[PDB]
Parts: sequence; structure tokens; C-alpha cells
Amino acid sequence: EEDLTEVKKDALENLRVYLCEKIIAERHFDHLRAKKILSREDTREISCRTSSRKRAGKLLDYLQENPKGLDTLVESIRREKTQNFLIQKITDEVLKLRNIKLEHLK
Repeated sequence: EEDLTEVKKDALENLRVYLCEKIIAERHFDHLRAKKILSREDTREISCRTSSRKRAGKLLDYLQENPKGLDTLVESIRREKTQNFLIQKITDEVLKLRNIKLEHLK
């Protein structure tokens, strides 16, 4: 996936918005508390779970400049709720983002 994946930091940003509601760790803590990316307090801002956008919004936010930190989430989303459905949309992003590799290279 590597050639199409170098883009992934850009992908993770558009990913932030489409995943944030149907995602993990706002679910209880569960799918996020599985791997425990960072410390207790990091996960505290996500416990804040008021209005829909902030809930997982700050979660994925704090992981962003941690290359595999947000990957840690999508990796776990793989089988997560029902099936690969979300993962397929993420796969679409990474493969489609390949054009952006050329753009960032220009």
C-alpha cells in the first residue's frame, strides 16, 4: 500500500470528519481502551462526549501527529462493528489519495 499510503497524513484529516460519528472510542471507551494509545489524561478529553462533533473529534485529533496513532484506530475498526464497510471507504481514500502524492511532489 506504501506508494499509495505516503499520503496517509492527509487522508487522516478527511478521515477525522467522516469517521468521528460512526467510529470507535466514543462507543463506551471500549475499542479505544483496547490499545490505550496514550495516557489517562489524553483519553480524558474524549470522556467529555457532549455534542456529536467534539466527542471523537478531539480523540482522533490528539493522535494525528502521531503517525501510527490514528492508524491504531482504523486498524482496530477493521472488523469493528459489523464488517469492513468503513474500512473499504478508508481504502478508497488511501488509493484515491495517490493523486495527492503527485501534487505534494510537485
